[PDB]
Amino acid sequence: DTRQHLLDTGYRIMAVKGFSGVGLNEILQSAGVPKGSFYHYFKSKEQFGQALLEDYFRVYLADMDQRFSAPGLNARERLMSYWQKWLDNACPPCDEQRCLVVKLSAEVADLSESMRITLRDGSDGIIERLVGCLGQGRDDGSLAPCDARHMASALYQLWLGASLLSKLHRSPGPLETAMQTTRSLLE
Amino acid sequence: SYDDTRQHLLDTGYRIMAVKGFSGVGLNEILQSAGVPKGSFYHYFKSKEQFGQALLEDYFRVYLADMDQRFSAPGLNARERLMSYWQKWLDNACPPCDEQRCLVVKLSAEVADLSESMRITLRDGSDGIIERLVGCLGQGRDDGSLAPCDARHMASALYQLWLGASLLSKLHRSPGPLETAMQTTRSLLE
Amino acid sequence: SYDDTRQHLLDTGYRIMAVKGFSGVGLNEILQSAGVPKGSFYHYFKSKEQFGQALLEDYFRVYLADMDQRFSAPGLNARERLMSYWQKWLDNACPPCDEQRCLVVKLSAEVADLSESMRITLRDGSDGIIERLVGCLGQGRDDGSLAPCDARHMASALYQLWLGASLLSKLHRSPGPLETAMQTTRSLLE
Amino acid sequence: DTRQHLLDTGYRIMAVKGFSGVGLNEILQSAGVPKGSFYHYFKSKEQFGQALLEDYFRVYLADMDQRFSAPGLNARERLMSYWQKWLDNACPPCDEQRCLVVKLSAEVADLSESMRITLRDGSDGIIERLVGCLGQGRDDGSLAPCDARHMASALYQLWLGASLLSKLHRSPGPLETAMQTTRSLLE
DNA sequence: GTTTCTAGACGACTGGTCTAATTCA
DNA sequence: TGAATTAGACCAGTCGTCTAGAAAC
Repeated sequence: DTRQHLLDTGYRIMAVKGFSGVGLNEILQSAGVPKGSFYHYFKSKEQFGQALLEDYFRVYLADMDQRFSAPGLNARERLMSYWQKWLDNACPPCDEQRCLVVKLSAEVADLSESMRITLRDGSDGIIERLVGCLGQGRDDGSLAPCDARHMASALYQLWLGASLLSKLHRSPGPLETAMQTTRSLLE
Repeated sequence: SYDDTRQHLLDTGYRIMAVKGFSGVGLNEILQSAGVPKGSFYHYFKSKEQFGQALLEDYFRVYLADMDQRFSAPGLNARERLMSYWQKWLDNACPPCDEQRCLVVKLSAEVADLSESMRITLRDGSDGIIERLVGCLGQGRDDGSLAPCDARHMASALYQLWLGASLLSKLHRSPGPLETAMQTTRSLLE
Repeated sequence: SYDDTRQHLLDTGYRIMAVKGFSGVGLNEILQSAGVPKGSFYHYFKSKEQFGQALLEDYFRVYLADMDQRFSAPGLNARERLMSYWQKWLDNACPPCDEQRCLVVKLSAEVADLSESMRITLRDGSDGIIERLVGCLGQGRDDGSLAPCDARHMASALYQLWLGASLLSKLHRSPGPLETAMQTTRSLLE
Repeated sequence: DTRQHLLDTGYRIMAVKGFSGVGLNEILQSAGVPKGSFYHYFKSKEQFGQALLEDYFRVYLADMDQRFSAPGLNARERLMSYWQKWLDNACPPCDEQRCLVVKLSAEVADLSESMRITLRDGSDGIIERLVGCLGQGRDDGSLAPCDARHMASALYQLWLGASLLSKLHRSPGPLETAMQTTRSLLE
């Protein structure tokens, strides 16, 4: 409820303004919660950051699992559905960024050990799901053989970099480059 | 000597922003570290934003310049020139270097939604990186050192790859993800 | 166990306020340190202020009870009783003790301008101390242990003297000014 | 000037409300100075406190020096004019304290090592001037022999506690008691 | 002429108080 | 169901920093 409302409002604003660039008041005002309530549920802005990041990964990873077990698609189709979504809902009429790994990693990495680790574990979990799907495709013939752990990492790295350049250009341009390199890397 | 101070401010901003970012450093810490009075900031820059722009502009001028020198080393072919760049990237990331070298990695996501001027500086700067890469790629298609490719796509895909690698490398305080980028780079070339 | 919790809050309030004052301590620290939730506070007191008053009243309750004990102690004459009170004040302010014991010294100046009720409690409390001194001085005029004097005047002067000594002792972290007082006390009483 | 206005205003408010019981905003608003100017001159509230106490003692001892050098009075007359002033300006509409040694000592001694020191040195500065006057009277026949350092210390202690009891009673009653004991201790 | 100083919104966080309803009798 | 206990709402308060611009030696 109130805690969850704060987490949501936080995610919504930090996705755009970052961690250091928002103040508790803006989050608070935008959510209609008093400062004393904020500090009833979180001991600090840092601890709040972590919570929002954990909740973010729980939700993100749930979706990845659902996606990589969708009925009626083979593994390749499942894997590509993920990259396509990344490319699709990132045409740049979208300012409110979806991806906290892209938005917060570099800022937060030297600032909060708890947020650094949460981002770190969260990304590893993302990579983990990719490894499974890559593996599933080696079972159903959808995908060529490869070192699934290496491939998932390299692809994920490639798409992360694309998102940076994408934000830098306000173009989905670099993501198209990513998609294309991905098709090339698989098969 | 006015100019000298100003560069020192710019130099200090780089040392510090590389770690704390743009929103996380204040004018006072920068001025203090550089031996400049607090009251003097606007003697050298119009705003913190324009300071940033200046900070970044100098960063790329020096960077693109080293890239040019690097892509002209006597005794190396195009492939050896290209490989030394990516190699440098892996090396000077002995594993927990939180003292970022790379402002493209450190500042892009933060600054892009915040400052239109810095965003463009970052965008044009990074395009400049890719451009020099394309040139080395082409240089290799000419001297046979590197297989053929769509040069603008390969550099763009490779540069994207190391950027994402760098992020994960900061998240892990390990050079592991970069070692991964290196493997993929070799596979994508030759 | 409701009464015990109340008493425990009172005691914890005393230990901490003796050191941090009234305005410098917060409800949360007192409550947390006592194992009572902050939300339960108003189940035990009407306001921070009345907690303060309660705190002080209980302090004087215990304090004046000692004074009564001491000043009726079997086998000591009146001078001996009176001097044992002053001796303990001197003794228990050796400087391993930076935690004030005495609320009249710690709180009077702070609280007097701030809370009419705490002021009153302190006032009535201090008066009771003076009253017992008076009683002991008189007791000595009865049994020959102490010279004749204006007892209400003397008890007041002595108490004022030691109050000021306690202040300077805190400022110096030494029992020095207290030794001074003790000497002036012997001089005045003889 | 701006610095001095801050120092003066702090004195007027801290004399009444103590140290921990005032906030910068009350001092600042009351004085018409912005937070940014305050922190240009003082790095912290604690250091402001120290600054304040130092200026207080500078002024107080300057005054003691003139009063104890008054034309036409001998040492007894000078010494008693000090004790008298203490009593006089504690007619009881005077709840706005003049005296920081009475007001701040117990509060600040456990809280700020620098403010404790300034209070301590300043109190010593007071006692020194009393010792000198007591000494001057042993020279001009105005005052009986005594251990001057012992007596000034006992007198100052006596008036310190009496000042405490006045605040507690809202009466100059306890100060008269001291004045009387003072006369008995001298003579 | 530039650094001293003005400026006050803003930063994260704590203050004391009080209500609504849980939990316990 | 009534009485005991407290989570949580609430926000003006705390001290201190932020970028920015003006004043002034």
